Amino acid sequence: SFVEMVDNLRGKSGQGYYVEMTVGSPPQTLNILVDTGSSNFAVGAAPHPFLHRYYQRQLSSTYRDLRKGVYVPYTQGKWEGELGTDLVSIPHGPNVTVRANIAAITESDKFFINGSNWEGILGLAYAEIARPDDSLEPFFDSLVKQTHVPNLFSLQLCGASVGGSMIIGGIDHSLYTGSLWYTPIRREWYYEVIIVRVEINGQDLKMDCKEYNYDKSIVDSGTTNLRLPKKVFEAAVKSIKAASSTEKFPDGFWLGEQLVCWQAGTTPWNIFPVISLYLMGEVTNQSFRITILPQQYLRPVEDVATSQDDCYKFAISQSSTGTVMGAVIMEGFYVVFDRARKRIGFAVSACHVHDEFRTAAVEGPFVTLDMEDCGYN
Ligand SMILES: COCc1cc2cc(c1)C(=O)N[C@H]([C@H](O)CNCc1cccc(C(C)C)c1)C[C@H](C)CCOCCCCN2
Repeated sequence: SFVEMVDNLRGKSGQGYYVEMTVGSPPQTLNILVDTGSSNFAVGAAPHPFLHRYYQRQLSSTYRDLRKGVYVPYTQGKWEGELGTDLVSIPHGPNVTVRANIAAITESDKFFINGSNWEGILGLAYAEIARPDDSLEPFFDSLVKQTHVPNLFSLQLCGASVGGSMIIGGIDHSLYTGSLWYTPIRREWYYEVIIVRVEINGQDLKMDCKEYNYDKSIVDSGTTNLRLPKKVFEAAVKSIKAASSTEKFPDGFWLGEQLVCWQAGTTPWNIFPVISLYLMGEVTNQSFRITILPQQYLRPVEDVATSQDDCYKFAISQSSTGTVMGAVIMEGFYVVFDRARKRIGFAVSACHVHDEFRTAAVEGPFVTLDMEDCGYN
């Protein structure tokens, strides 16, 4: 019965992916962003210039007030609101109804985006990072507790506006080719993983693999970019600069600010390298790799000028809170969040990224010694 959930996600480039949900009795329809980087379910519940609609608690006969406040500060953006419970459904999802915690957003700063078409957020990670604390049961935990839906979900995010699939409760085999490769969920808070090797155009960055996971590595559908710790970011940019020195770019392009354009159809893809991230495997001394094409980390953006070229922003940026495997990493892979077995699976997506002479891939097995040393403590 998973076919009912194929293509249930929509989005705009750089603005996240969302699914349709209803809350309350009678049902109120809202678009909800899917975020594996947080654990709170929250919706606009008061007028805002960028909200087309919002949750109206006064109109739901099943609303219950929890008489407690809540606020969530993300990397970029924040909101505050009031906690309660209500009934929730997913029209293009499993045929069930759950009573869930809901944060009703009353005030916000740089959270809602002008004309994005979503009005709330579904944090899919674990209770340990929920606000105000880990006693607020996240939505997916409530879903599993109250229904027969199995404790796993999968995400197929398709690139550039954009679409995809969230399969709730299983794996849909028509959405990927080849084998799935699994990496352990290191700890149930974020979806935390361990990167054990990095290569650019086949050359090892040759750093202490602890640097790759300082101070953590997470899979985060709610962040656009690949975000790298300072030392790793500097090594990667230096290598991508050298591979592309045939041309030259403003230094603000490498900082993610300025865009770059070429005459339509003449983007020089061949001069940007491929990036391979090796992840810890399921058996002793075994890893596997995923390979990222430049069509993934050069995010296409609308040309604000009168010319009609192809324009892009550099979608790798610096972090001080660990590695973030964001949406441009997840695009073109089928990613399985297998919570029951504490693991995350990767395979080549049916909506994979195309190049002319190169292809995104998930390949294994590889042998990697001392993988346990790569985790940061
Ligand atoms: C260059 O990068 C800046 C950047 C770009 C982006 C997002 C975030 C940061 C972002 O901030 N996205 C957080 C994720 O939840 C963050 N996940 C990890 C995380 C980080 C800090 C705190 C927490 C807590 C709440 C658990 C969790 C979720 C967003 C608010 C959701 C709304 O934005 C979606 C469109 C913008 C996507 N582009």
